[PDB]
Amino acid sequence: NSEVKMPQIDSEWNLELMPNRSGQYWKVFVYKDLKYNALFTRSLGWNGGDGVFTTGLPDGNIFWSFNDSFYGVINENRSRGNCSFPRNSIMVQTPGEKDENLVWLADYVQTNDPNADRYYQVRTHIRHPKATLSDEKIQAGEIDQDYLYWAGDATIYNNQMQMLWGAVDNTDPNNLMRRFGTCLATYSLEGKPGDATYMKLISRNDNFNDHTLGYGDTMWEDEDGHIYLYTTSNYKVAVARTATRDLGSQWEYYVADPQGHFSWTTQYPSTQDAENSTIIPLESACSMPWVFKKGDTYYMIGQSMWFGRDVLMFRSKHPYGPFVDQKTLFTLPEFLDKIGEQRYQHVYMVNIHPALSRTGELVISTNTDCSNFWDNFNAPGSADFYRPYFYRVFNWESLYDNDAPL
Repeated sequence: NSEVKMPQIDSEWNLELMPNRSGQYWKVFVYKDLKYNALFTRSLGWNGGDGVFTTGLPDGNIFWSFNDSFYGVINENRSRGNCSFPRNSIMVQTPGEKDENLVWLADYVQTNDPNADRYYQVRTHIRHPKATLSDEKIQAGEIDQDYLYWAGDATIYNNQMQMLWGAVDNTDPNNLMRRFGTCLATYSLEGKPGDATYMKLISRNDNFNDHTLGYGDTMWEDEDGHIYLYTTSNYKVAVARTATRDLGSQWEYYVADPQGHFSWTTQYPSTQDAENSTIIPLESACSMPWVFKKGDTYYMIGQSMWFGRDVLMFRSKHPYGPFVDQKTLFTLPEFLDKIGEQRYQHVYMVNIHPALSRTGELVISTNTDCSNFWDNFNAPGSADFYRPYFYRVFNWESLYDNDAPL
């Protein structure tokens, strides 16, 4: 296919084209979204974080969930000051794309005295029942380090958002961040962001799963009435699905027999069996796989293994089917657009945001890390290691131009 679909970029979008790296195809146009990078360059309240998962709502707003995030003050030259580090938090983005539109639904400690301690510091949004810090220590702004919840994907069912929260055990210093269960949280969509009713946790089932595998960390609501729930174990992608569009429906797992024969079973598979049932090639590895459908093709986008900067893409004729023909969509930067040291430790949580897509382009966001935790404070630019950076990929579909069909 000789056609080169030139993308029409509005200057208002504040996109900056990235140079042909090596990893990306010449027909694929990759951009740095400077508008969104600016939206998440904040000084008061949320000013750095992890996770960063969107969910377009039926009222035109977008729901954002975060994992470990800094809530507090950023000083002169993006030098992070006094902050809280809640294990999770949420926000609602309303139409407008100005900071006023990021409605942080935060459990603030205090927002009255800028000269007093705990200014714009926040508490964990949803706490794990096994966490032992006392209600007094939680009121005093202490954050849980033993048992916690981190964001899973979420869907809309009966004008209510059903979300999965993954239970994480950090009591073993060798085996840290051990997934040990899931909680099904139901949120109301009654009112407007800031209301008492809007995005209030209506119900929680903290004993929903006790599963080791994180089925549902990413999701895909398909035309066939099932919500596909994905996970990885040692960079092997396994899939499960809900019986109906209710996230609380009976789950069935796509698991492979010893003869390589796949079939849907209601029994939760062993980790060993879930890894034998990989839905990507056996010669491929990826983490945080995001599946979506465009036309009559299912596309999967994931980060290459061991915190690789290469963003991978696979395709299939089904949301569970053999994901094949790996391609490198693009390579994430080696340096951050930051004050001070631009080099960083890890890039992870390469997430996909259909709700932010203006014309069908992929809207991707990363999470980054610095080796030493103290470097997230008190130095020029320290604020900008631990925050998402946004990208837009136009004409991503081109990757399979000169390949046969499935």
